[PDB]
Amino acid sequence: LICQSGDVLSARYEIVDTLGEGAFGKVVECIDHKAGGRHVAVKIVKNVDRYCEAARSEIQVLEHLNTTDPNSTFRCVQMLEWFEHHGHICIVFELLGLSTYDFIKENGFLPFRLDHIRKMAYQICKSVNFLHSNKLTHTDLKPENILFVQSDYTEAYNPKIKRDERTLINPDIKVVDFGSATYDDEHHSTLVSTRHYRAPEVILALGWSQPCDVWSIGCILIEYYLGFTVFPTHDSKEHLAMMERILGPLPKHMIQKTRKRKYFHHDRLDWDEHSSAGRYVSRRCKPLKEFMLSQDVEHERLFDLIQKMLEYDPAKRITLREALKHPFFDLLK
Ligand SMILES: CCOC(=O)c1c(/C(C#N)=C\N)c2ccc(Cl)c(Cl)c2n1C
Repeated sequence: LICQSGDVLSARYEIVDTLGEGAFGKVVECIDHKAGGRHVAVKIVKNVDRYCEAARSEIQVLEHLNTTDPNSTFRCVQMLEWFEHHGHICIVFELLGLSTYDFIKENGFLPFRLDHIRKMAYQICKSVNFLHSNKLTHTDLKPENILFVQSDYTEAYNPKIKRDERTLINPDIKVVDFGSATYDDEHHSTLVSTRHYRAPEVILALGWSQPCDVWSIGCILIEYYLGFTVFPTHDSKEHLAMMERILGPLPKHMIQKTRKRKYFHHDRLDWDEHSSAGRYVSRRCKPLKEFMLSQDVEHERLFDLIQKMLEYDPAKRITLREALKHPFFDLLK
């Protein structure tokens, strides 16, 4: 019964629900018996070396970020305390609401309204830019790691789509999961990110830094806009073929540098468009701007920003400092 509902951590936190599970362990909702029964979130990490290590690294990162930004102006999740419980590192957080992934899924994969996307995108870019300004890269940006502060919603019949639709009262977010976050002068893992959000420099093992987060954010924005991924794959070569269909050919210099020679023939993707997998990619993917659902100026500007975030060469890719000035964001000011 340890670390299951009914267990009590640090003599005050009673587990009442499991909020989510990941490779690291789980996050639970607790009643805090020493603070009037108010609820908190507790991240409970497996007693397995690599997860313990990552959790210690997360704690260090959160102590740095939370000391620099004690009011979470830059929207990183607030750690309240941490402790060990039967060999498990436990990190207590402010209780947040649903992830952006869970909200989309619960809404039947309807995409977010553009005005919500603009607010969420700005907040994500502000947050991650704060990390970048502090010599950190998140490395694991995805919708499941962007959480709403309050996920309360209103429901209205939408006569366009002829279904009921949920709309957030407040779309404010925070960025979570710092267990993979890497300082500039620390060891960089070979493979980072969750596949659908993984930058091409990572796939090609060329080395990565802050730009890989910017590629991930571009992928997130597409997902918010469409309600689905443009990279429906679990294979690296296929992922690269999907990129070529959507974004155009990979740059020759990146291809020349890579040691991932299995993906290439001459200095071109080794991909048969007439194969079954080729037909799949041809059917599911198409040039980026063909995905737009409107040609109005606000949609055009969102897609201009996404295209700059999905620049292949990390040295040329837009920085979040530059992104925060993009005209997509003016209606917020
Ligand atoms: C992969 C499972 O992650 C979550 O379940 C999750 C996560 C994590 C982590 N770590 C990542 N999505 C949470 C981080 C902080 C807070 Cl306050 C909450 Cl409520 C979190 N939850 C619910």
